[PDB]
Amino acid sequence: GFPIPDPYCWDISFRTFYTIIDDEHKTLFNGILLLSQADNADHLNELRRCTGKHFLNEQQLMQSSQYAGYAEHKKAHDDFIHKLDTWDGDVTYAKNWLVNHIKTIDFKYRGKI
Amino acid sequence: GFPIPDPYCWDISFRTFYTIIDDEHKTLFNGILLLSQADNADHLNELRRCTGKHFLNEQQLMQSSQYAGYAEHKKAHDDFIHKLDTWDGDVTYAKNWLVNHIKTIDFKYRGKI
Amino acid sequence: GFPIPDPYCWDISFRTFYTIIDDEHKTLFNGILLLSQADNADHLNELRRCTGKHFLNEQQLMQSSQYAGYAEHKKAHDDFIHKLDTWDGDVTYAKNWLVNHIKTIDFKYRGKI
Amino acid sequence: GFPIPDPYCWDISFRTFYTIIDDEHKTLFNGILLLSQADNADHLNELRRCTGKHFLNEQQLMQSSQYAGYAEHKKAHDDFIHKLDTWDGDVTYAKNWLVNHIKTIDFKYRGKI
Amino acid sequence: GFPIPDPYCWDISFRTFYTIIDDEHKTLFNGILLLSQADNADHLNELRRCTGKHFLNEQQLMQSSQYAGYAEHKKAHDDFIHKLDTWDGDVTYAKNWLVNHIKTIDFKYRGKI
Amino acid sequence: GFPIPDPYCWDISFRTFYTIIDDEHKTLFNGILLLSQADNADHLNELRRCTGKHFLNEQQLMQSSQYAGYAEHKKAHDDFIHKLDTWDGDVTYAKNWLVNHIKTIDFKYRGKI
Amino acid sequence: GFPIPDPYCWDISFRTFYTIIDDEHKTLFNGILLLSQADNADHLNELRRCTGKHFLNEQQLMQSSQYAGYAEHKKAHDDFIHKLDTWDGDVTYAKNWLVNHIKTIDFKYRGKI
Amino acid sequence: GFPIPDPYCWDISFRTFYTIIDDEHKTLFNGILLLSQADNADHLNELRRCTGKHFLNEQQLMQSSQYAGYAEHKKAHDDFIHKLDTWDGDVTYAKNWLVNHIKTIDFKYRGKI
Repeated sequence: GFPIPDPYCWDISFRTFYTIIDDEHKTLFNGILLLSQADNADHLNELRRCTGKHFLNEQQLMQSSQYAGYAEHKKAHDDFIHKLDTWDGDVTYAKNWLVNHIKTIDFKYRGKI
Repeated sequence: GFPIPDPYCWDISFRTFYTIIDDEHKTLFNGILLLSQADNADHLNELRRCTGKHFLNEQQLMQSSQYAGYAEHKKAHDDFIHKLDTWDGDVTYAKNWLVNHIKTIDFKYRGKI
Repeated sequence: GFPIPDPYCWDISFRTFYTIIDDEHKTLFNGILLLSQADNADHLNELRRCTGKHFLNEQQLMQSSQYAGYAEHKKAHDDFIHKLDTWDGDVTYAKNWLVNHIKTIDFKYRGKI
Repeated sequence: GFPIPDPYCWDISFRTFYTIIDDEHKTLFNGILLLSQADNADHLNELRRCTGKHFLNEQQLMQSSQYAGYAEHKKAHDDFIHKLDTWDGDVTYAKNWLVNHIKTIDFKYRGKI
Repeated sequence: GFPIPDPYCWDISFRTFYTIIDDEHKTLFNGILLLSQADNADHLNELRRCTGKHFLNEQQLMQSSQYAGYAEHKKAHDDFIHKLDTWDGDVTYAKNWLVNHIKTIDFKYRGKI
Repeated sequence: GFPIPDPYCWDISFRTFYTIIDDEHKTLFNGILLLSQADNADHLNELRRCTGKHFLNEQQLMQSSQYAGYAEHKKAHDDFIHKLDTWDGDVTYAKNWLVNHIKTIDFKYRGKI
Repeated sequence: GFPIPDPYCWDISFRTFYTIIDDEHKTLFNGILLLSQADNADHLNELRRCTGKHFLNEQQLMQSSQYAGYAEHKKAHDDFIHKLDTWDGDVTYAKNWLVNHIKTIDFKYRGKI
Repeated sequence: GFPIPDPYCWDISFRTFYTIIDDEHKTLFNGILLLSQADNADHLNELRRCTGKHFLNEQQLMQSSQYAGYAEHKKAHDDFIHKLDTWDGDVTYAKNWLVNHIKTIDFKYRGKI
C-alpha cells in the first residue's frame, strides 16, 4: 500500500532502472493527471494510447528473456486496458492501480529481464 | 458521404497526420487512378500490392498501441482486398470505398495510435 | 523531352522496379499536382517533406552498393531542394524537372543498386 | 509569452501530432517538475538523460526529411544542454525555456518532417 | 520447360528484379552445383541452410504485401525442403526443380510484392 | 561425456563459430559459476535471465534457416528452463547439462544455420 | 598461388564461417563467371553491384569490433572497385584477384570480428 | 583499489543495471581469464574482438543520450585497445585495468544514459 504522489506525477521512487520502461511510465502518470483535470475524450485517448503501447513493449521485454511471471503480468495489464475501454470516470481507481502495479508487479521483473 | 476528388488524387483534406500513413494513402489514390485510365493487369497489380502493403502496416500501427477498434478495422480491410482479388472492373465502387474508408474508419484511430 | 502526364500523376512508364522508390515517386507527383491546384504553404510543405525524404532514401540505396554515380546524383537532388526552398511558384519547371529526373537520372541506377 | 502550466506537466496544448515526440516531451516536463521539488543530482541526471535523448531523436527526425530549419533548431537544443551541463539551479529559466521551445521552435517543424 | 544451364550457375535470364531475391537465388544454384560435384554432408548442409533461409525471406516478402498466391507458393517451398530433409542423391531432380520454380512460381510474384 | 572446466568458465573448445552465440554462452558459464559460489536469488535471476534470452535468440537463429532439428532442440531448452524455474540447488547437474548441451546439441547446428 | 576454380564457382575451401559473408562471396564468383561467358554491361553491372554491397557490408562487420586491419582491408577493396569502374575486360585478373583476396585478406579477420 | 576477483570472473558487484552492458562485461572477464590460462593468439583474438565490440556498443549507448562524459570515456577505451594491439603479455595490468574501469569509469554513466 503505497502513497499517491500529489501532484500525480512520476518520481524516482518508481524507478525500475530500465530507462525505456521508466520513460513510458512517466507518460501513464501524465495520462492519469489529465483525466484528473478534465475527464474528456482527448485525455482518455492519450492515456489509452500510452497504456496500450507501454503494456505491449513491457510484455515484449518480458518475453525476450522468457520471464516466468509473464502470464500473470499480462493478465493484470489486460484487466486495466479493459477498464479503460469501459471508462467510468473513476480517476481514483486509476491513480491507485498504477502506483500499485509498478511498485508490486513491475518491480518484480527487475533483474530478471 | 464525401466528395470524390476529380482528378482522383490525394488532397490534404485526407491527412491523418501520420506521415507514413498519408504517404501510403497517396499510392492507393494513384492505384485507383490508373485503373480508371486502363483496366489492365499492370494497373491492378500495382493497386493490389500497395493495398496489401498499406493495410498490413496500418494494422501493425494499430496493434502497437493495442487499438480497441482493430478487429472492425481489419475486417473492412480484408473485404476490400477480397474485391481486388475478384476484380470486376467496378472502378466507381473503388473510388467511393477509399474516400469513405479514410474519412470514416482511418480518421477514427487518430490520436489513439 | 518526355511527355508531361496530364493529369500530373505517376504512371507505370515511370517504373524503376524498386517498389519503395516507385511508391515514393508517386508522392512527388502528388505534391506537384497539389501545388498546381493551389500554390500555398500546406502544399509546398507536403511536397518539400516528401522530396527531402525521397532524396535521402534514394541516396542511401545508392550508397549501399557504393554506386559510382552517387555524387552527381546527389548534386542534382540538392539543386532541386534549393529550388523548393526558394520557391517562386514555377510549377511548370517542377513538372518538367521531375519527369526528366526520373526518366534520365534515376533510370541510370537500375540494375546497379 | 505562453502560460506556464501549474502543476508543471504536459497538457494537450503542447501536442505536435508526432506521438513519439509528444511522449518524449512529457518526460522533459517531468524532469523539470522533479527539480522544482528538489534540486539534486538524481533529478538533474534524469532530466539531462531525457533531454539529450529527446534532442537527438528529434534531430534525427528532422534529418530524415532534410528539414530546412535543422541547423537553427540544433543550435537551440545545444544551448539548452549547455545550461543543463552548467546547472545553476534556475528552475524558472528551465520552465520557461521548455514551454517556449515547444510552442515556437518545435511547432514550426509540424507538417515538414 | 526451361533449359538447364551448364555449368549450373545463375544467369541473368533468372532475374526477378528483386536484388535480394536474385542474390539469394545465386546461392541455391551454387548449392546444387556443389552436390553435383561431391554428394556429401558439407555440400548438402550448405544447400539446405541457403534454401531454408531463402524460402523464409521470400515468404516474408510475399506476406508484406499480402500476396494472393502465397499459400500455393509456400506449399511448393515446403515440398522441396522435405526432399532435402530426405536427400536421395537425385541431383537431376534438384537442377530441374529450381530452374522451374524460379521461372514459373517466383516469376509470378513480380510486380505484386 | 566431456570434461567439466575448472574453474567453470567458457573456453575456446566450446566455440560454435557464431560469435553472438559464443558470447551468450560465456554468460551461462558465469551464471552457473555464481550459483556455485553462493546459491542465492541474485545469482539465480542472473542465470535465469541469461538462459531465457540465449535460448530464445538461438531458437530464432535456427528458425531463420528453417533448421530441421529445431523441435528437439527447443524441447531440450524448455526442460532446462523448467529446472531453473524449480531450482533445487543441484549445481552439479547444471554444470554437466551445459557442457553437454553445447558440445552435443548446439554443435549439431553448426554449418546449417 | 591458390588454384582457380573451374568452373569459376565458390567451393567450401573458401569458407570464412560467417554465413552472411560466405553467401555474399558466392555472388562475387557468379558475377566473374558471367563476365567470362559474356563481357557485357548487364554482367558488369551485376558484379559491380554485388561487389560494392559486399565490400561495404564486410567493412561494417570489421568496424563493429573495431578490427585492427580495417584500413588496409578497405584500401584493397577500394582498389578493386576502381578496377571494376575502369573495366578493361581482363577477366583473368578478376578471377585471380578474388581467390587471393578471400584466401589471404578476408581469412585474416576470422575470429576477430 | 578494488579487489581482483579470483577466479577472474564477473560478479554482481560489477553490476551496472544495463543488462546488455553487464552481459558484455562478462565476456571481457572471460577473455582476460583465458589469457591468464594461456597467453596465445586465439585467446587474445577473443578478448580483442569482445573488447572492440563492447567499447563501441557502450560508446553508442553514451551517444544516444548525448552523455557529457563521452569524450573522456572514449579516450580511456581507446588507450586500452592500444594496449591490446601492442600486447606484451602483462595479464596483471589487464586484470587491474578492467576492474578499475568498470567500477570507476563505467559506474559514472549510471542513471545518465
